[PDB]
Amino acid sequence: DNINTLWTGVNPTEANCQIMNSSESNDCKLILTLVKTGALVTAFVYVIGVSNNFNMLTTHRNINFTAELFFDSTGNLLTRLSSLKTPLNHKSGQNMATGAITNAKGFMPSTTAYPFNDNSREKENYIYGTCYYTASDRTAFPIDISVMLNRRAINDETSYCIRITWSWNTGDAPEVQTSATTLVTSPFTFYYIREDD
Amino acid sequence: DNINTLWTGVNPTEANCQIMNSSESNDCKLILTLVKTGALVTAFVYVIGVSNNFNMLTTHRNINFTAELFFDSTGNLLTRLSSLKTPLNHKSGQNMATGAITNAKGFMPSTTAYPFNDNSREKENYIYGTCYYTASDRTAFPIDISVMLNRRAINDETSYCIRITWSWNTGDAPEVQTSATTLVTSPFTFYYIREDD
Amino acid sequence: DNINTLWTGVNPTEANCQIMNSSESNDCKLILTLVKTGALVTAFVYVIGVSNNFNMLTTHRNINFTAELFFDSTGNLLTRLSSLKTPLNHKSGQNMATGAITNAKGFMPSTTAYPFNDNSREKENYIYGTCYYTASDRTAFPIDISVMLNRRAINDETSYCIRITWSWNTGDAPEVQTSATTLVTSPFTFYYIREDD
Repeated sequence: DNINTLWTGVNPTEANCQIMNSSESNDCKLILTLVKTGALVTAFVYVIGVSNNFNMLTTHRNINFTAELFFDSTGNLLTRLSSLKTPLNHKSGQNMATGAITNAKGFMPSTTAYPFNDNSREKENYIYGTCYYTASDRTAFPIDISVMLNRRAINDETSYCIRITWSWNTGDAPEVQTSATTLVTSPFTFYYIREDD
Repeated sequence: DNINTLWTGVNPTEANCQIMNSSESNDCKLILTLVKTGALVTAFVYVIGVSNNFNMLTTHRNINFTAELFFDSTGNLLTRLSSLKTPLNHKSGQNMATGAITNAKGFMPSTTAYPFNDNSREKENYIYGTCYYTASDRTAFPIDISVMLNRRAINDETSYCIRITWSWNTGDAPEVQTSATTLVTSPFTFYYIREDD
Repeated sequence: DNINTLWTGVNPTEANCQIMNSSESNDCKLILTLVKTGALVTAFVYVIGVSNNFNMLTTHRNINFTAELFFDSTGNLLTRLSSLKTPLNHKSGQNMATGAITNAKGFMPSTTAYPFNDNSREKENYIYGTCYYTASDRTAFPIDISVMLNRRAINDETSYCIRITWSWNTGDAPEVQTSATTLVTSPFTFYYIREDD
């Protein structure tokens, strides 16, 4: 059953993702778990902030950040182009397994269900939902999430795309500078029709 | 694993569903994927509009449309009574497999969890959530979704029912006539306790 | 596949849960289904009210009630400390199987992903979402749901914790005394990274 999961592992020691291009290094831990579920992938995702600049986004009224995930034709993460810098792997306890995936193409968003560059079908490339930031006062602050699958390639090397955008546009920021600690999002689970191996 | 999915296939060429009774033919593509997940079915559903009359619903402030899915005692779609006119089948790549289902009863909503004609238990027959229409300005327009399982049969032939209602009641329509194109809903995933085979 | 589910069974005859400490006995049926899905558990939960005092909560503007689920190191329900008084079991038709679980540890919330007593990681212990009460006028009344995993133990015996809180804080109650019947919540499905066996 371990091969039915493609994931980041649980709570890596170091930030594995540069979600802001304004950062000088990886600025958060992107926790991403993809599970093969029949014709679908169950996708489970959140961020644990690390860098101060990312963590202090909780003091802003308007925020938008995107984890751009690009994969080659074999379903392997293109780390040089992607926000996530650590390739995914199968489940091994609470950690990533060692070597070499590629039933991985089977975890990718279907190019039949989610096309590239098709303006007449562009609405089909989008998934939306809500996750939450737990504020210092323990209230659940709603964060809008938008997932775009495929749709726009960077180059001929990028055969699959998963772009996950967290955003909010509220009357007030969830924190002030004196109350802000770590930007963590609650797990968001979404589903998509998967490519075949 | 292909037999664990019962679905419509991906993006059929022609509309497979008459979701408005006001239409003169099938007016949209109902994409429906049911996956057996332990004691539950994971149900994944959305519509891709085809007919102009259905697509132009995006210019209305108040809209309601329901995909009524009726199945016989073996879990086979009663196409003559249902909004969906194309029987479901197992996964074969991105398409439907050929012949003959019926581990299909195992994909049906449980008559023990979701009874028929039981007013004292009627609240148990309902699932709710939210999906989204991607407007021409790329904003996510929230659409209310209500699923009623079993509860009300058409006749003695209809052993199982899945009624999926999309609706919105807003201060403004998501589109004007000059901006409206295709009514597509983002995938909605819901869960229910499944009947046994 | 029956062993991949840990659940309460469907619609037990008697209330199996004391969700209000103000009740004189079990006051509702907690329907809980946990399904192993790759590295995750798919958790499916709702309540069917039984006692009048619980059912009449629908006449209040502000309500909060929590199902506290505590498990020992083997993943078995500590009924003496928990809101749920009926141990979970595997799937057997629409009912619970007989004897003895414990691939059950594998259904528990990961202590690596969801730590105990770690203030610096506390935001990671929370999941949120929305479910709905179907009011007498058939409108869907939104109920806020908050799940806290692990985080706070009662004693050294409680190795795992799932605390599920339903709440609402609205301008008006969903019912009046003359219209109120049964407090039923629509199924809420959430996901978490699971402990290994």
